[PDB]
Amino acid sequence: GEIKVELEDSDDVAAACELRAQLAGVSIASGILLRPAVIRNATTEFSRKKSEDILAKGGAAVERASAAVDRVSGLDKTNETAQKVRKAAAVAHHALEHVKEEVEIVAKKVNEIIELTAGATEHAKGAKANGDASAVKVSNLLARAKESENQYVKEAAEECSESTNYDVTAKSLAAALDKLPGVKEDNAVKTTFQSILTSLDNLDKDVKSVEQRAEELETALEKAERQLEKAEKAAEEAETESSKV
Repeated sequence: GEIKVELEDSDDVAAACELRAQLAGVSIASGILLRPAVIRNATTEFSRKKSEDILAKGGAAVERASAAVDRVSGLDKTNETAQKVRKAAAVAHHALEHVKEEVEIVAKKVNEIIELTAGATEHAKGAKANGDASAVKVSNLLARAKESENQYVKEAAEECSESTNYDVTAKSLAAALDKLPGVKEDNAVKTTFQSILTSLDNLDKDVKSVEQRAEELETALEKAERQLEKAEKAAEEAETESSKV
């Protein structure tokens, strides 16, 4: 159905012109808001694979260290060289427990980004569908005002050009709606307008969350890299000292 409230004066017409330009610009605003999460989400298979590579190198190192300990199992507790081997291998095992803790955090963040980006995608689709649909209805209202018997309304409606505002935010759209309280509350559009504002604010939140989980992911990969380095150096020592016998 159509908006039933009639634009009453020149200022209402100017406000409806601006509102229509904002509603028309919700589609591109939502794609701009979504863009970084779509880019980020596309990195995650690489980060996930990096964490998996780290785990495989860590497992291989610890087993080489464990093999070095077995080679010296015949040397007694007092043998200086066997002791460096046993201590180094214990370091490599302990460091691998932390590799695994950090790689688990990386997996958690990857899954969080996947979930948040799928939700954000749905918010952007909903904001676009409702911004496009309500823009049609406000455009109809402005086309009707061109036939108004009120000469000031008709004149203002003829001066209103079809345009898209490329800088729309939930904040600016809410300000534009609040200038036309009769239209904001009209049953043909009221819930549509509220859904755009909720969808854009959820989209914005979700993308901020994605970028925060992505920083957390990167911090854990760094820690996993550090713990891997410890495990690999300690395993090297275990092998090198084992070779001396």
